[PDB]
Amino acid sequence: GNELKYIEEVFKSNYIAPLGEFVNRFEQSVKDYSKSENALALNSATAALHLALRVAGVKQDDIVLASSFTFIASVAPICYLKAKPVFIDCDETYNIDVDLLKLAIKECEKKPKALILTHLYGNAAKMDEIVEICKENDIVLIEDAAEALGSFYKNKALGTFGEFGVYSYNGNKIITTSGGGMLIGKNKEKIEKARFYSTQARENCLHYEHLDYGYNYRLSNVLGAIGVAQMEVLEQRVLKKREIYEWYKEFLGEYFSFLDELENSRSNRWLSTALINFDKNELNACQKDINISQKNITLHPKISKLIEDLKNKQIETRPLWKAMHTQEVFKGAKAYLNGNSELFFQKGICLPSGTAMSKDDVYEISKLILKSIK
Amino acid sequence: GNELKYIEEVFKSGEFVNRFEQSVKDYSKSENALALNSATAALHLALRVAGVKQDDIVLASSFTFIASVAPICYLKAKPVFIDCDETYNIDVDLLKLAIKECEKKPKALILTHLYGNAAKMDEIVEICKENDIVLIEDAAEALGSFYKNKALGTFGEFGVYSYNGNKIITTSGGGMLIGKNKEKIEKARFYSTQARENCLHYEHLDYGYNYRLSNVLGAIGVAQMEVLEQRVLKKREIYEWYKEFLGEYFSFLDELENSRSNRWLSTALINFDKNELNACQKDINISQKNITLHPKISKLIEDLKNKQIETRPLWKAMHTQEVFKGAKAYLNGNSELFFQKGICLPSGTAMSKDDVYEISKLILKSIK
Ligand SMILES: Cc1nc(N)c(COP(=O)(O)O)c(C=O)c1O
Repeated sequence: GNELKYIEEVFKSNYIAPLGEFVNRFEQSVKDYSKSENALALNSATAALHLALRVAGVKQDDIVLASSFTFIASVAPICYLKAKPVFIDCDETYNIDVDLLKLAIKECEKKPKALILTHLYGNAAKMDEIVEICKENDIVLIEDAAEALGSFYKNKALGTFGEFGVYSYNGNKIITTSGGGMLIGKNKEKIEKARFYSTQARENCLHYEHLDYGYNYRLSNVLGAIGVAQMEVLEQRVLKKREIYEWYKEFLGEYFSFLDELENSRSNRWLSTALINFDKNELNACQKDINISQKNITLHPKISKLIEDLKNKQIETRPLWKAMHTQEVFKGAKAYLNGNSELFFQKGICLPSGTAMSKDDVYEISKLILKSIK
Repeated sequence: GNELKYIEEVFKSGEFVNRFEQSVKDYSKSENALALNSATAALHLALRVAGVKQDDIVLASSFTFIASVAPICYLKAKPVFIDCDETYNIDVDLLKLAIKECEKKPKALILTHLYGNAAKMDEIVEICKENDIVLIEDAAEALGSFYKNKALGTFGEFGVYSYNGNKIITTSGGGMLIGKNKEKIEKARFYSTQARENCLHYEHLDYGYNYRLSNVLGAIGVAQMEVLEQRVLKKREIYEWYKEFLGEYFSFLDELENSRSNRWLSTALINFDKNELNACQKDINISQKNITLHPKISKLIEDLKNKQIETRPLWKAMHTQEVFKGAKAYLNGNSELFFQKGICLPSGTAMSKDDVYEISKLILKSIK
């Protein structure tokens, strides 16, 4: 792409050009794509979530609801603010289950301030229901769309349903800046407050004056330049990820289940995932609340053997995310379970999904998988 | 000069993050280096790994940038601020007094080396050692500075360097956490990548951060380290030129004997005499405080701005900042006096002696 070209322009024009010109352009390109009105380029999606929580008014001991089936980077900002996470198990989309969300809210001893909703592997959550539940309960909806840039629900970009949304451009996301994040949101004033926090909470004057404290979270111009170049190819990459998924479905569909995107949504299929020896009747095996304690989850025998066999042929595959309600870090925290995120870990595999792959590459990988599983 | 070359290599395909850490170890002689997305992040990890918890006391330089002390706030610890001496850094007598009067043992000291100048290290290191205080050096502006031929940042249990200055948006970015203890630095490294246990799936005993430096900025860091020493020598030449041209009207306080300040920014004081130092000894409960610049300084800044030349006041001390209202500060008047009479001069390494001559002529004209 134009990554090297833009980086060179940053170095050449640094002396003369508007401050942060490529950061500004990156924010513009994300506004153009997502149709959000406000965009703030930051050094990570974790930083964007942290600022979203702080500007939303989350304080020590407030309650924040969150997805259990996620990467801990989505929920660590709850801990930064010394707020208390409440975790919710997932549905057939991999995302927060609607019934469990309702249950969790109703059983909260204190009214939750916010929900961080992950769109996992780029799949859309059930937005109509979840947006309505948050609205009715006065809960700030923060979308963790870190892996979901290029995903849509009913023709609207994931990330634009909440008061805040976050995208990531870390090294392995559909598109990358070698590290970066974007905070988007509905409220200009809130996003501008985040922008103020992102550069050490400086008052508008000649010397350094501070009424509050902030962070060093602002994206650099060099990474902003990569971000511009990456946004130029985002749509082509989303189409190619989806092609790759459809090819895996074609080759592996006899043995693996490929759960559908919600009707009238468009998952970016950032990583192709599949479930071995799975039937939908295994879903929702329970409905319960726990206080978290650490547990291991045994991978289905065919999945651990597959990862091992492929690793020996220099092909990287990975288990799915290990649910937060099984992690020692969150010992003592409340979680609402239905069995689904543990089941998906047991039977799931994350497949090579790089957009440079041809149909033959996906076929060669798939044949090795089929040979492994027998 | 190698920035683009190295970025191109990155794109052809964390080699450069590893190389950046190695180049800092090669330069500083520290045994341990961890590249992170900012110096603030580095200070945050140093405090957490030092064992600082909510309501612990952390001692810190008053005359500094808030980026150096904001991590005390992140951990909900309590800062105690200390005024400076003739080096611009923490005064040794105030430091001892602050420690003596602390209601409970302070866990750590964040010591800034302001504008590159070395603090009085023999004394400060001994004071922290005698009192069981973890010394964290904020050497964000002091990469290339030395004290008795030992690199600033390598005296503390932890030291921190920064890469690109303080504009609200920079071309590149990055910080480096160095330190004496391999296990402590590796624990910071663990925290810097979301506190993952060593296994195939994601397992977490604790929570961490996304603070690891990107490979693209690591490439730039390696290129910057390759030219660091040449830049330091140029900075020191520029400082000497300003001193030559302006030394009749401005005081250019000496670096400590047998130290080397990187002179990363040239600074000077107008209408200043040493007998003005240590004028106003007290401690306070912090309140916001406005400090009027000396009229020759405020006028200098505007005059040069109008000739399209950028200069700035010195750092405005933390003990004068609303954010730290209520916190304790030990004072002797120096950092407020330096703010009043001080100016930060253009210090770009591309300037020639004639450029510094010309800027100085404009300076002298403005002040008479
Ligand atoms: C004295 C001093 N200390 C610190 N910690 C910093 C912060 O660096 P960074 O801007 O990479 O967070 C700066 C700004 O680079 C500084 O001048």
